[PDB]
Amino acid sequence: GSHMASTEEDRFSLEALQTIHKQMDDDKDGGIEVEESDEFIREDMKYKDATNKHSHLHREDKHITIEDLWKRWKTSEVHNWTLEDTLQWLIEFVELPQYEKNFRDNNVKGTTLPRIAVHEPSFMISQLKISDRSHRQKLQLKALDVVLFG
Ligand SMILES: [Ca+2]
Repeated sequence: GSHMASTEEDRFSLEALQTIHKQMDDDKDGGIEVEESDEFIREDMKYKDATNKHSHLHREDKHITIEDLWKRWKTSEVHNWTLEDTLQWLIEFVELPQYEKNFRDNNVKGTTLPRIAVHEPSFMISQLKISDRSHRQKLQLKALDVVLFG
């Protein structure tokens, strides 16, 4: 295809970011318009945050470009989280201490957070005994959360 997934890392990271960017910047015009962003926040993020998500990030920096997400999260703690950070955030904000050991030990460190996949296969799923609903939903929405909130 024209769009060609080069490496699995970009498939996870670039495509995750491309997908969320497309969901907010529908036109991917290179600027997530705060009003565009609002629509994706209104449900997917709504499970946690609705107006504050944009008020914190898009407080000024509204129009976020596809590349901007990359640098944004690159310069955000989410991507810098190690195995201890990731898991502490998991039980603290996810409340799933029954799988923290699996993730941590299988070696999860700020990885599956920007490497979850909404439509494609995720990363955490391989690193958990079962690619079950609770696992995917917990991390998909919470990773979506930490990525898009930063
Ligand atoms: Ca747009």
